[PDB]
Amino acid sequence: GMLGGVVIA
Amino acid sequence: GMLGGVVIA
Amino acid sequence: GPLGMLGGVVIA
Amino acid sequence: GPLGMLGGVVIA
Amino acid sequence: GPLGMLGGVVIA
Amino acid sequence: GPLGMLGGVVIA
Amino acid sequence: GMLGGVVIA
Amino acid sequence: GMLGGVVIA
Amino acid sequence: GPLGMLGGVVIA
Amino acid sequence: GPLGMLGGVVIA
Amino acid sequence: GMLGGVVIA
Amino acid sequence: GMLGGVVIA
Amino acid sequence: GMLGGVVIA
Amino acid sequence: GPLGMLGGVVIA
Amino acid sequence: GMLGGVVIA
Amino acid sequence: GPLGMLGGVVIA
Amino acid sequence: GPLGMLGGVVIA
Amino acid sequence: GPLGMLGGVVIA
Amino acid sequence: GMLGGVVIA
Amino acid sequence: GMLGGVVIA
Amino acid sequence: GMLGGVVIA
Amino acid sequence: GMLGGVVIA
Amino acid sequence: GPLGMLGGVVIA
Amino acid sequence: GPLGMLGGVVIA
Amino acid sequence: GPLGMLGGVVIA
Amino acid sequence: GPLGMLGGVVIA
Amino acid sequence: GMLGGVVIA
Amino acid sequence: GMLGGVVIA
Amino acid sequence: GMLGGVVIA
Amino acid sequence: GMLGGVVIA
Amino acid sequence: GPLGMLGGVVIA
Amino acid sequence: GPLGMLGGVVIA
Amino acid sequence: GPLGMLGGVVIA
Amino acid sequence: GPLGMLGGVVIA
Amino acid sequence: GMLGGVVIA
Amino acid sequence: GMLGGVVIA
Amino acid sequence: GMLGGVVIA
Amino acid sequence: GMLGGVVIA
Amino acid sequence: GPLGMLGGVVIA
Amino acid sequence: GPLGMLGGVVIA
Amino acid sequence: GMLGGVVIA
Amino acid sequence: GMLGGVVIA
Amino acid sequence: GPLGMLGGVVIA
Amino acid sequence: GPLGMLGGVVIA
Amino acid sequence: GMLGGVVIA
Amino acid sequence: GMLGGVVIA
Amino acid sequence: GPLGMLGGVVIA
Amino acid sequence: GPLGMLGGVVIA
Amino acid sequence: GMLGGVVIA
Amino acid sequence: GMLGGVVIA
Amino acid sequence: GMLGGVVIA
Amino acid sequence: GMLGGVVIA
Repeated sequence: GMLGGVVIA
Repeated sequence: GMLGGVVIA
Repeated sequence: GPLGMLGGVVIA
Repeated sequence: GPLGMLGGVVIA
Repeated sequence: GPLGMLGGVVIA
Repeated sequence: GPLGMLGGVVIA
Repeated sequence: GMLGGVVIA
Repeated sequence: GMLGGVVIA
Repeated sequence: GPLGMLGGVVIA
Repeated sequence: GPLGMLGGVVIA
Repeated sequence: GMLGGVVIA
Repeated sequence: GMLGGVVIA
Repeated sequence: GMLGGVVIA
Repeated sequence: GPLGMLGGVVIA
Repeated sequence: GMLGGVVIA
Repeated sequence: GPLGMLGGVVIA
Repeated sequence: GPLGMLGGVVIA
Repeated sequence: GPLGMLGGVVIA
Repeated sequence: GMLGGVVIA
Repeated sequence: GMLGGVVIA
Repeated sequence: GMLGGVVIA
Repeated sequence: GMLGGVVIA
Repeated sequence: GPLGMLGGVVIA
Repeated sequence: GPLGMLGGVVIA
Repeated sequence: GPLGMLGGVVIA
Repeated sequence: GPLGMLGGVVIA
Repeated sequence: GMLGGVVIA
Repeated sequence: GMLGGVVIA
Repeated sequence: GMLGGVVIA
Repeated sequence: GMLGGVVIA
Repeated sequence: GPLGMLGGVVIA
Repeated sequence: GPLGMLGGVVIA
Repeated sequence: GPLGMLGGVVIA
Repeated sequence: GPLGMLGGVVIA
Repeated sequence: GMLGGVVIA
Repeated sequence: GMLGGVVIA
Repeated sequence: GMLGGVVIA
Repeated sequence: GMLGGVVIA
Repeated sequence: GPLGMLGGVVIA
Repeated sequence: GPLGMLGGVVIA
Repeated sequence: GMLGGVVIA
Repeated sequence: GMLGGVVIA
Repeated sequence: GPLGMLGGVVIA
Repeated sequence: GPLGMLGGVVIA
Repeated sequence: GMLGGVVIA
Repeated sequence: GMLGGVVIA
Repeated sequence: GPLGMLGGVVIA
Repeated sequence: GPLGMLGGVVIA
Repeated sequence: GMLGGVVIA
Repeated sequence: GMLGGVVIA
Repeated sequence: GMLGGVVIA
Repeated sequence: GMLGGVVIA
């Protein structure tokens, strides 16, 4: 649907 | 659908 | 220094 | 110094 | 043994 | 033995 | 399938 | 399939 | 984002 | 983004 | 004597 | 004596 | 509809 | 100095 | 619809 | 100095 | 918006 | 918007 | 005599 | 005599 | 619909 | 629809 | 000095 | 000095 | 509007 | 609007 | 001596 | 001596 | 109906 | 109807 | 000097 | 000097 | 309207 | 309207 | 000596 | 000596 | 009816 | 009816 | 001199 | 001299 | 007779 | 007779 | 008899 | 009799 | 000498 | 000498 | 990956 | 990858 | 051996 | 041996 | 004496 | 004496 964002550190 | 962005560090 | 991370923004 | 990261912005 | 490093994976 | 590192996985 | 730090098949 | 830091087939 | 303020450091 | 302010550093 | 720094915000 | 720096924001 | 604005920092 | 943030204004 | 503006920093 | 951010204004 | 007043700073 | 006033700084 | 500054408003 | 500055408004 | 004015500061 | 004015500063 | 703000006047 | 802001006047 | 009166300022 | 009166400023 | 100012209204 | 100013209204 | 005047100061 | 004047100062 | 403000007069 | 403001006069 | 009278001012 | 009178000012 | 002023109405 | 002013109405 | 005069001052 | 005069000053 | 104000006179 | 203000006179 | 705001006879 | 704002006879 | 008016007298 | 008016007299 | 409203010598 | 509104010598 | 910070080491 | 920070090392 | 902020062996 | 902020062996 | 290192972060 | 190193970050 809608995905804001992904942060993998 | 819609993906804002991805940050992989 | 300061470390900032933002994945993404969806404006719909 | 300061480290900033932003993936992307979608304006729809 | 082997030394393998993977930062990350995002699958769309 | 092997040394493997995975930062993360997000599956969409 | 399989995923992880170390995956021995 | 398979994924990870080290993948031994 | 993060906001960091440091005055100074004296290494004597 | 991140905002870092450092006055100064004296290494004596 | 010794002064590291001054920040005026 | 010694002064590192001054920031005027 | 109507959106004024967006500030991202 | 002073920091001011306004997102937006809608006058319908 | 109507969007005023977007600031990205 | 002073920092001011405004996203947008809509006058319908 | 924000209103800031500083008279002065003497670093002696 | 933001309004900032600083008189002066003396670094002596 | 050391005076930093004066603001008159 | 050291005067940083004067603001008149 | 009567609006005098708007001040944004 | 009557609007006098808008000031943005 | 003096600071004055008036939004608006509707004389109907 | 003096600062004055008026949005608008509607004389209907 | 606002009315502000200041006679004078002496910085000796 | 706003009315501001200042006689004078002396910086000796 | 020293006089700042005079407002006569 | 020293006089800043005079406003006569 | 009737209105003499308006002063906006 | 009737309006004498408006002064915007 | 003297300050006089009068809105208006309606002579019907 | 003197300051006089009059909106208006309606002589009906 | 308002009536104002001032004789004189001596600044010495 | 408003009536204002001032005789004189001596700045010495 | 010193006379500020005189008002005779 | 010094006379500011005179107002005779 | 009758109105003699009006003085606005 | 009748109105003599009006003085606006 | 004298300061006289007469509004009006109605003689029917 | 005298300051006289007469609005008006109605003689029917 | 005499009629006025100020009547000096 | 006499009629006015100031009537001096 | 006579009609005399004196507003005032100041003797310095 | 006579009608005399004197507004005022100042003697310095 | 003599002064006043009415002075009759 | 003599002064006033009416002075009759 | 890992975030490692080492100040220093003195080997004497 | 890893983020490593080493200040310094003194070997004597 | 090994030395560092991050030491992966 | 090994030394560091992060030591993975 | 001896100082190994300093990290400002 | 001796100083190894400094990191300003």
